[PDB]
Amino acid sequence: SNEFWTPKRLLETDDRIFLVVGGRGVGKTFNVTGEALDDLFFNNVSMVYLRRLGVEIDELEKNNFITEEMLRVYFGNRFSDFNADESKQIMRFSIDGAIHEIKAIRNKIFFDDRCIVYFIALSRAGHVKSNNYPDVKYLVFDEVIIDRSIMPNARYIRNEFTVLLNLIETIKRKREDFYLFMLSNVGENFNPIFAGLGYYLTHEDIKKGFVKREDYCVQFVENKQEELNMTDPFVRLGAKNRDFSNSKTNAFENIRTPYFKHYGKKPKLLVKYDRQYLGIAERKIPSGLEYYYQVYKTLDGLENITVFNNNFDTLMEDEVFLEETQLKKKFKTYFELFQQNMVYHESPETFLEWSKFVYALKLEHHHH
Amino acid sequence: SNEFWTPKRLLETDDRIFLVVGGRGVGKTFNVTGEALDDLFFNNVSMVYLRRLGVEIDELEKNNFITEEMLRVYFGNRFSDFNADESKQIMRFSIDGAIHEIKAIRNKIFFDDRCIVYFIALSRAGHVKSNNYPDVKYLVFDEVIIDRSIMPNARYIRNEFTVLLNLIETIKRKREDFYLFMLSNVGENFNPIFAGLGYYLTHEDIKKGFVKREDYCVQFVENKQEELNMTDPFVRLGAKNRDFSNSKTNAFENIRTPYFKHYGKKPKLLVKYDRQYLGIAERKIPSGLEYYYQVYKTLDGLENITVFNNNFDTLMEDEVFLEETQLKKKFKTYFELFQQNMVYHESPETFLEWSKFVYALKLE
Amino acid sequence: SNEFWTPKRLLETDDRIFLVVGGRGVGKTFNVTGEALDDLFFNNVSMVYLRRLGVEIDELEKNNFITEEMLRVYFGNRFSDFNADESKQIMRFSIDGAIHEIKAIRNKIFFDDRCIVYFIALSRAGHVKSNNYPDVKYLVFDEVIIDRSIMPNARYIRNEFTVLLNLIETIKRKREDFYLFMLSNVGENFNPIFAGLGYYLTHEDIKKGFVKREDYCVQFVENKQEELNMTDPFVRLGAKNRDFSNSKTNAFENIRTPYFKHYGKKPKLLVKYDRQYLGIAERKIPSGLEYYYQVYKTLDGLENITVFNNNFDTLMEDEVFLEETQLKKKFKTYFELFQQNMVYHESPETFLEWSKFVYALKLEHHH
Amino acid sequence: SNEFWTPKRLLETDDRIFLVVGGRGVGKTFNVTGEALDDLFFNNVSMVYLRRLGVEIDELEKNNFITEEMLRVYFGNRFSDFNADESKQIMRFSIDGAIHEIKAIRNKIFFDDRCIVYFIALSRAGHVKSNNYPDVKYLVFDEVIIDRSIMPNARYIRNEFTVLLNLIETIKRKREDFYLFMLSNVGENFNPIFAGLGYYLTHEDIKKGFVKREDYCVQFVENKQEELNMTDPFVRLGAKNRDFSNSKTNAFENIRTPYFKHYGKKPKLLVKYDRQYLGIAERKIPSGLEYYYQVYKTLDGLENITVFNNNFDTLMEDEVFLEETQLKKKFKTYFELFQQNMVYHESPETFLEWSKFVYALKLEHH
Amino acid sequence: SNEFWTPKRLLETDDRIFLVVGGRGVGKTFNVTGEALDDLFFNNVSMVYLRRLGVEIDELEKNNFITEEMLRVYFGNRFSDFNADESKQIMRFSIDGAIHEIKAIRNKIFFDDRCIVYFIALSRAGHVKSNNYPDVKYLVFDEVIIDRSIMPNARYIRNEFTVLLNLIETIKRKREDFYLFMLSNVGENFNPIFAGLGYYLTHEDIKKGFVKREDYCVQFVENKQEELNMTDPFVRLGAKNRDFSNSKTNAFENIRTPYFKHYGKKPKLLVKYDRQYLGIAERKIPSGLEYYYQVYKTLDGLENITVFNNNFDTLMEDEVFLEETQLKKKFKTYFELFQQNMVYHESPETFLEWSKFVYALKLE
Repeated sequence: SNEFWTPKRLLETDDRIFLVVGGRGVGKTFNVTGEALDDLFFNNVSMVYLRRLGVEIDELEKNNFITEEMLRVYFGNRFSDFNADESKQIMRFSIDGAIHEIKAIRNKIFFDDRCIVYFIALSRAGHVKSNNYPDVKYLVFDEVIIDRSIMPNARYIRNEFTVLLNLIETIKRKREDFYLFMLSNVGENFNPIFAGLGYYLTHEDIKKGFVKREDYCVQFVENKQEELNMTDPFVRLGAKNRDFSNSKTNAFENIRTPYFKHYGKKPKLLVKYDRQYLGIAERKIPSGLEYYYQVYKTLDGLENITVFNNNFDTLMEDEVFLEETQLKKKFKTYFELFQQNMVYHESPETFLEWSKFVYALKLEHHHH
Repeated sequence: SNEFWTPKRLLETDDRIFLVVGGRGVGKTFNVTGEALDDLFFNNVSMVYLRRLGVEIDELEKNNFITEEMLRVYFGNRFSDFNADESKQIMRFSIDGAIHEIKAIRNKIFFDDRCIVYFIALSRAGHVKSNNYPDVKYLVFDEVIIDRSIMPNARYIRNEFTVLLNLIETIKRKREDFYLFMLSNVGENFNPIFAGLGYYLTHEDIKKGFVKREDYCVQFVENKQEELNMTDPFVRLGAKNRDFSNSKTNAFENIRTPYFKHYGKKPKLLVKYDRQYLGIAERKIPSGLEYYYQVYKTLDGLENITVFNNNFDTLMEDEVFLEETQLKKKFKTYFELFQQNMVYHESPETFLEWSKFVYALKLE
Repeated sequence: SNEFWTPKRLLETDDRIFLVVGGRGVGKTFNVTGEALDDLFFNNVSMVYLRRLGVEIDELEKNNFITEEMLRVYFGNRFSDFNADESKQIMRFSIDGAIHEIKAIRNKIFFDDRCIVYFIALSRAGHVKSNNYPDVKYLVFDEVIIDRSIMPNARYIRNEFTVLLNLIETIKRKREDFYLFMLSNVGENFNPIFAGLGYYLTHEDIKKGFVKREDYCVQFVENKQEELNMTDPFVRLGAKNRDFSNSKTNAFENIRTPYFKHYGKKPKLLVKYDRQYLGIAERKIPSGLEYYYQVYKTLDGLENITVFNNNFDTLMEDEVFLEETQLKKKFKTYFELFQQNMVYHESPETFLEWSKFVYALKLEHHH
Repeated sequence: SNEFWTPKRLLETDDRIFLVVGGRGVGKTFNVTGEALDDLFFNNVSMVYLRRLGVEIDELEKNNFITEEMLRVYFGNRFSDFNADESKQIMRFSIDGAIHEIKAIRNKIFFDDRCIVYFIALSRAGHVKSNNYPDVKYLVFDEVIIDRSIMPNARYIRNEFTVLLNLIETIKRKREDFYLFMLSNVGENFNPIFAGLGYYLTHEDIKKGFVKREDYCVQFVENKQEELNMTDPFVRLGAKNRDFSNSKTNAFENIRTPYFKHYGKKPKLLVKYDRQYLGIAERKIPSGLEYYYQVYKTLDGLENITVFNNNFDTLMEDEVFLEETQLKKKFKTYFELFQQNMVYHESPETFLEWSKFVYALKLEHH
Repeated sequence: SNEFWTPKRLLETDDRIFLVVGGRGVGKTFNVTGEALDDLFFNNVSMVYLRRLGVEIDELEKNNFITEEMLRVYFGNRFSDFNADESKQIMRFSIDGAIHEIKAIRNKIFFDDRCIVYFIALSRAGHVKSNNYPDVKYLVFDEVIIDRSIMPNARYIRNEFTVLLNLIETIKRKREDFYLFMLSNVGENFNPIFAGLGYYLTHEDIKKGFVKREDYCVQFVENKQEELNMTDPFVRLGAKNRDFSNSKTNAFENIRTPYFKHYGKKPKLLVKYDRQYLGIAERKIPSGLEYYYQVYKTLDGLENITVFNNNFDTLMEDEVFLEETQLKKKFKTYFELFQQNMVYHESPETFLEWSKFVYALKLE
C-alpha cells in the first residue's frame, strides 16, 4: 500500500549528502525523484540526473521519468484530471485547479515551458565545464556503483571522484541549499566513490540500517522478505528457478572486504600523498612474496627509502618526480595487486587513504 | 483465419500459463490477441506483446496488429461500420452502437485514448519500471523458440528465462488475474525457455495434443499438409524449391533428443546449484573420453570432491567460490560439450536441471 | 526515355512473374510503378517496393518515387494542376477534376490517407513474417542481381530465395490477383535468384528479347544504339572517358557461363537433395586435380559411397546427418570451387540443381 | 586594371566547361554565383552547388551562400532596402520595385518559393532522380582539387570522374544552355579530375593566364601581392609564423610534374584499354630497374607479347582475361609505381591515358 | 561573492590580443561574454565562440550561454522584468523600455532576428571557409590550452595555430575593430598556442600579474586563497581529497620548463625554418647519447651537413625535400624527445623557434 522506502529520514538529518545502497526494484529513483517535484514545480528549481556513462542516458526513457502514477501518489486528491498525449510526448494535468503541462524534449524535461530536469552523463559532462545550470538544488547519481552482472565489462572513468566534484561546482554555483543523492543498486568495496567519501563497507554497518559520518549519511535499503503465495503459478514458477530468487538479495551478497595485517620492516618504496607517505613493504616467503601496504605520518626512521612524489609543487629535496609515464612502470603491478584482495593493509583507515591514491591514477587496464 | 486454432480451450483450463508450439501460419497470435479485445476494450485491462529481439518489434507493423478482419469476427453482430485512416494510423468503428477509435503511435496501441497493447522487446526489457505499465492482464511471447531457417544466427539472451521472470514480476504487480501465452512456431529441446518451465519435449507428448503440468499447459498445434493449388504460379514455384517446402512442416522436424547413459563411478567435479549438487564424471575409453552428467540430491559418499558455488552468500567452508572470470576456464569445454549432443545424461529430469544451470551462465 | 520500355507486353501474357534484366537508365522501375497507379489509386490496392539490403532503402529517395513527370505521362490530359510542397513532402493534384494528395512518411507512401506503397528490405524481412500488408497486388524487386561496379562488396542473403519465397507468402495471403516484378540492371549466372527460378542465362536468350517458362517470363532490355550529338561539349567529354561509356552497356558484359564436361567414374561423396543425389568426382591429373559435379537420380551402382542428408526428417539408415558445422568442413572448399568457375558440370540442368543446393547452404562471408 | 576576379571573361568564350584554379580568398564562388542571379531570378533557372564530400556541405552555411553584400554589388542602386530575418533564414528585399523573398530550408534555397540553388554532395550523389532537377543551367564544383593543408587525409572518390559524368547526365537532359564550373584553390597533376578532362598542368599554362582546349577552358587566378599593413596586431603575429604566410601562394607551389623519357625496346606486358594497348617496359640497370610506360596504337611488331583485357566482351583470340580481383596483383606494384613519380612516360598524352586507366581501377582495401 | 577578474583592464590597452591564464571558477568566460552584449545588441555586431574540438560545442548548453544573472549584473537597474520560455529556448526582456528577444536554435543565438553569437569548432573550422560572417567583432577561445586531468585523451589539432590564424582571416575580413580573447584554465609550455604567439612561460612572469608583448598582452589571474566555509558539506568533502583541492591552483602548478645548455660542436642534421636553420647535435656519452637543439643564423662553417626544407617552393638545389614519409623516419624519434624534457636547448628563444617547427609538423 505505502511505498517501502522514503527519502525522509535522510532529509531530516542535517547532512546534505546521502548514499542509498541496495534494494533495487524498490523505486529509490521513484521516491527520490518523487520528493523533489514539490520543489521543482513551484520553487523555481531544477534537477540534474547523473549517469556514469553517456550510453546509459540515451537508453533511458525520458518520457517516463515523470509518470502519471508518480504525480498521483505524491499529490493524491490535489492532483486533478490528467489527459496526456503520448504521440506528442506532452502531459497535461491540473493541480489545485490550475493547469500545468510537462513535455520531454531531447535531454530536458519542461514543466509549464520551464526546464526542471537535466540529463547529463559524467563521461561527457566532464569534458566541458563552461556549461552552467542556473537553478539546481538536486543532483542524483543513479547506479553509481558498477554491477558486473548487468554489464560484463564496465570501467570507472579515470580519476572519477575528482571529475564528479568539479562537476558539483559547475552545477552548484555557490548555492547554500543544494542536495546530492547517490543511489546504488549493489554495494561493494574497492570502488572510487567509496574512496572519495571515505566510507568502508562492513557487515556490521549492513546489519544497522543507518550509518552516520561527518559529511554524509549512508542508508541501507533491504526489501522485506514476503511470504510467497504458492497458489499463484507465476510465483511457483519463480520459486523453481533459484537464479531468479537469488537476484533479489544479490546487492549485499559480496562486499569485497580486504585483508589486514601488520609488518614491522620498512617499505621498499615511499610515495608522498596528502601530507602523508605511503609505503609498500615486501616480505619474502617460500612460495613467493607477501605485500603489505602501510601509511606513515612522518619519515622519521626512514632515511634511505626512495620517495616518489606525484605532485610537482610539493616536490622537495631528493624526492623524484612522478610523471604519467613513470607511475606505470613502478606502480602498474602494485595497482593490479591492489584492485584484487591480494595485499595486506595495516588498518581500514590506511586502505581508504590508499584507495584515494590508487583510484586517482588508475587507467586503461584493458586486456592486461 | 481463426478456423483452425482457438485459445478458448487453454482459457477454459485452470492453469494461467500456456505454451503453444507448432502450427505456424495458423494465426496463433491472431486468435490470442483476438480473444482478448473483449477485455481490453471494456474491462479496463491491457496487454503486452513480447518479442525476443528489438529488431522483431521495430520491423513489426503496429498499425495492423489489430485489423478490421479481427475486429469483425470477434465482435460479429455487434460490429458496425468501420472507417479507418491509414496515414494517421487511426481506426474508427462502432460496437453496440458506440463509436470507438484505435490509434497506434510509437510502441503503444490505444483504444479510446487508453493503451491496450504494449510492444516491448526482451533484449530491452531491462530498465523498464513497473509504473510505465499500470494494468496488464495478458503477456504474449511470440516466436519464443529460435528458428534456425528464418534467422541464421540468433542467440537466446544470457540467462534469458530469469530476464523474462523479472519482466513478469514488473508487469504483473501481485495481480491475481494474469495470463502468459508463449507461442512457438517450432518446438525443440536445448532452449532456455523449455528449461525454465521444466518441460522436456518428447514425441509421445507431441502425439497427445495437450500436456498438463502443475504450473502450465503446453498444447501442440500441427497443421495437416494441405493440397496446394498448382494453377497459381507462386504455388508452382514454391514446389520447385525444396528448402521452402520443408519450411512448412519445419516445426517438429527435429526435437534434439539428448543421449542417456548411466555411470556408477563418482564425478570429477561438483558445482552446487539450485539447492543441489551437479557433477560431471568422465569414463576413459581407448579413442578418448566419455562424459556423464549427473545430479546429486546430497553429498553422502562425496566427502572430498571439490564443490564450486555459484552464489557467494550460500558458499561455506571448503567450497570455493566460482566467479564468472574464474568460471569460464573450468566449464567452457563442458558447456561446449553440453550444447553439442556429446555427453550422456542420467535422465531427462537431470538433463532439465543441467539445462537450467547451463543456460543461466552461457556466454558466446 | 520513359516511352522506351513498357511492361505491357509482359502483362499481356498470362504469366504473373516477370524478370527484367539489363538496360540501366531505361526507367524499368519508372514504368513498372507507372502501370500500377491506376490500380493503387482507384482499386483499393497497394504495392510493395522490395530491396535486398536495408542500406538500399534508407538511401532511397522516398519522395521521388512518384514524381510529377510520372503522374503526367500515364494520366496525361486527366492530370490537372499540380501544386506540391517540397518542405513537408506533400503533393496535391487533381485527377478527372477530383483533388487528391500523396504523402510520404517513414517507409510508406500514402494516397488519400491510404497506404499504396510499402518500402521493406529483404535483409530485414526475414526477422518478421507476422506483419500484415492487407492488399498487395504488386511486388517489385529492384536491382535484384548484384552489380560489383555500383557496389564493391555486396552479399546475397543466406538461403536468400527461401527468405524471398516466405516473404511472398507473407505479403500475398489468399490473393488470386498478384504480380511479381524482378528488375536487374545486370544479368549474370551464379546468383541465387536465377537458381530459384531455375533460369539459366545464355547469349541466345539475350538475342531473343523475350523468353517464356512455365512459371515466369524473362524479358531482356538492351538500350538501342543512340545517335550522340557531338556538338554538345559534355557529350564529347563523356566519350573520351571509357569507364563512363562502358557503364551504359555493362549489363550483359559477362554472363558467367560455366564449363561442362562428363566424367564416368563414380563420385567421392553423395549428398541427397530434392529427392535426388548430387555427387562430386575427382580425376587426378599431373598438374593437380579435375573436379566434376554430377547428379544421380538413383543409388543403383553406388553401394558404399557416403551419403549426406541436409534434412533430418528424411534422413535414414547409413546416411550421415549434415549439420551446419559439418557441411562447412566437407563442403566449404567445394562451394568455393563452385562459385569460381573451377569445376565441370555435366549439363546446365545439373548446374541449376547444384546452384539451388549451394545457395541454400552457402556459408556466410567472413568479415 | 581590375584587381577583382569576374567570370565574365570565361562566359564570353564559346566553351561551356570552365576550370578555375588558384587565388583562394578571391571570392571565385562569390562571383560565379553572383553573375548568375539575373538568370536564376528572372529566367526560371536553377544552380547546383557540388562538393566532393558531404562533410564540406554540412559544415557550410547555406543561408549566407547568397548574402546582402553579394546582392548589392551586382544590383547596386537598383537594390532596395533589405530587412532579412536570420532566425528563419528569410530575407526581404525589393528589385525593380517588386518585393521578393529568399528562404533557405534544408539543402535547397528558394526564391519566391521556387528553388534556384541546390546543395548536393558527390559522396551522396547516388540515387538522385533526374526529374528532381527540372531546369539547371549552372553546376559549380568548389575546391574540386584536394588541398593537403586543409585536410590531413583526403581521398578522391573511387572512380570519381565516372561518378561525376553520371551525375552530369542525370542533372542535364540535352539542355543546350548548361554550364559547368570547377573552382580549385590549388592546382596539381595526378588527380582524377585532370585525368578525366585530359588537362596536363604546366608552368607555361600558368604564366599564360588563359588556356583553351577542345572541351573546356582553364583560367588561372593569382591574387596580387598586397603590401601588408603592419599596424594590425593580427598581421604582425601572422608574420612571425611563416607557415601561415606561405599559404596564400600555396596554390601553384607544386604541380607534380612527371618524368618523361623515351625507350625504344618493346614492352614487357600489354593491357588493352580504350581501343588502345598500354605497355610497361623495363630497362635493367646496375642499381635495379628502370620503368617506361608507353601506349601503342596497334600490335604491329608485338607478336608474342601477352595482352590482358579488363573487359570480357571485347576480349578475343589470344588475350588472357583479367578480372578485377586478379587484375590488381599484376598491376598493383605497377600502379604504386605510377602514383609515386617513379616511371618514365612517353608523352603527356600517354600520361593522361594512363591516368584515366589507373584512376578507374585504383582501389584501396584492408 | 565578487567577480575576481574583469576584462576592462585588458580592453583599456591598445593591443587587441589578450591571453588569460589561470583562475578557474572565476567566470572568465562569464565576464568576457557579459561585456560584449552592449556591443552585440546595439552596435550591429556579432561574436564567435571558439572551442578546439567539436565535441566540446555539442555538449555546450546554448540556452545557458547567456543567462539572466549575467544580464542582471552587467545591466542592473536598466534590466526590466524577464519572463523567458526555456521550452523553445526563447528569452524576452526589456531594456531601456524597449522589448527584445534572443532565441537560441542549433549552434546560433539570434537577437531580434539577427545573429549575435556563432558557435564553431576549430576541428571543423578548416573544411569550410567559404562561410562568411558579415559583422564579427569578437572571437573567444575558451579552454585554449589542454588540461591533462580533465580530459583523458586530448590532441592539439595538427598545425593548430595556423588553422586558427586562417580562421581569423576568414571571420575578420578587412575589419579594423576586432578583438581576440584566449582563455586558458591552465598555463604550461609545450603547447602550440604559446609557441605561435611567441610567449615563453616562466615563474617570474607568473608572479607579475600582467606581461606585455608587442603583438599581444597576457594577463595571469590566480584566484586568491579564500576561507572555505566548513559548514558546507561539499566543501568539507573536497578538502579530504587532495587531487580536487589542487585543481583550483593546478593552473600554474607546473609550467614544463625545458633544460637549457649550449653545445659548440656542429649538428648531425639541419632543417631550414623561418629563414633560419635548426640543428640537432648529439654528443656520445657512456649511458647513451645527449641531445642538443640549436639554432643557427647562417650556414657558415656547416657546408656539408644535410639540410631538410619543409617548403617545396623555397627548396632549391642541394636541399632535400621533407615529405610525409621522409619526416617520419628522420624526425619521429626527435619529436618524441622534444615533447618530453629530454633535450638541451641553447636558450628560451630557440626553444620557441623549435616549438614553432615541431607543433607545425607534429603528427599523432
